[PDB]
Amino acid sequence: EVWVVGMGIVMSLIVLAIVFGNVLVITAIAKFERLQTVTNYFITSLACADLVMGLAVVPFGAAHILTKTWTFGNFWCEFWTSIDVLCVTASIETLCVIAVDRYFAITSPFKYQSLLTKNKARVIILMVWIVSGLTSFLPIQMHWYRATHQEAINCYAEETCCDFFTNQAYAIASSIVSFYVPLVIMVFVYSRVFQEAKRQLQKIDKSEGRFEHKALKTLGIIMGTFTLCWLPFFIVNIVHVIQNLIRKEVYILLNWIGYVNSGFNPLIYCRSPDFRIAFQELLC
Ligand SMILES: CN[C@@H]1CCc2c(ccc(O)c2O)[C@H]1O
Repeated sequence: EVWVVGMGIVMSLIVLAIVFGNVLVITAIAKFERLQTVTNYFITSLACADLVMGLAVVPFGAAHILTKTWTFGNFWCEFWTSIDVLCVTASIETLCVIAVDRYFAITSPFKYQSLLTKNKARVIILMVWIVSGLTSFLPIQMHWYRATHQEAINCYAEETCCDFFTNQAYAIASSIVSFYVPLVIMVFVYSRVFQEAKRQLQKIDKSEGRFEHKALKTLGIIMGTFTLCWLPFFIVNIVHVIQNLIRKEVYILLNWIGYVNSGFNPLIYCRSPDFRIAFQELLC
């Protein structure tokens, strides 16, 4: 039987990867004064969200999957669900804020210096987490998301069962707040940035005539590891409520595909040469 020892190894490796990467990024930004920049506060917020997710959400879900029972109390089921939703929405919204910051950096270069002051770059982060917590903790803990049918009531009345059942309203509102609004903004921002880059290369070629792969590669790496990781989940999240069409195993698998996005963020964003120097100093 390889379906007990085997899936544990993969889950443990995911936990180790997430924890190691996020801890390294956080300590590199904290220890070195050169890396302290307005752009790097969004990165440290994202790293904090990913580290919390890797420490809390993944291990208990892994234990639940491997054991098929919930030994802990009934309070901890709702606490764990609330933490899961909070971390996911905070991470995605920080990803949106980073793209908006880059839009403001390239599109308007003269007014960028005054706009993103270090003092005003903290209110944005404090608002992101508050908005994340107003949709994660408050609706779940007040018991406003609860479903109404025999399976849901039986699940809620048992102390060893912890499965996600939700209404139509909460599912739709949660998906809209967490995914689609932060997606349209990123699409618009990155399209405009690509346009500006193309114009710049056109000017260079027209000027130094005698003597778009990079932009496409960078935008593909940024926007193909996010849509592919999170888009499949937020469609079944609506479908399984509108209509038996979606089975539970597919839902759980598509949920767990979106968790590994936390382990890839340091590769995508913490790739500058200064980060490489800082990582070299810390480890070796
Ligand atoms: C238990 N897993 C949850 C279920 C629903 C949900 C998640 C993440 C973000 C949301 O906006 C959600 O509505 C998932 O992490």
